Amino acid sequence: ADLEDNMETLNDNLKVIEKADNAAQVKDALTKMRAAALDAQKATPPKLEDKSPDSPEMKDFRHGFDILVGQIDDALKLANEGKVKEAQAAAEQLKTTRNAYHQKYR
Repeated sequence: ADLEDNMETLNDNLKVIEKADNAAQVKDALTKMRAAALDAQKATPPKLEDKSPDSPEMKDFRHGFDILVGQIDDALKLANEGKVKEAQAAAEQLKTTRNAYHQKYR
């Protein structure tokens, strides 16, 4: 159990992603991740406790998504701009942040 938050909305696209992938499909799947991802980042991810007890807490979260939510967008305009024909190659690649984030709460 972790960001069960952004994850709950992730299972939706993560699923429609399996059978989905073509241009229109994968095109709609991403949009969902963009609107959903924007919520996790824009949403107060209290899971880790926003009450930034130390200080540099929040800003610390804008880093995780900032990177992920940053790739999702490049995956959309990339498929609608024709990065879709060559994308099919990245779709099989995956993203799982190379730095397999910790299991969750360290």
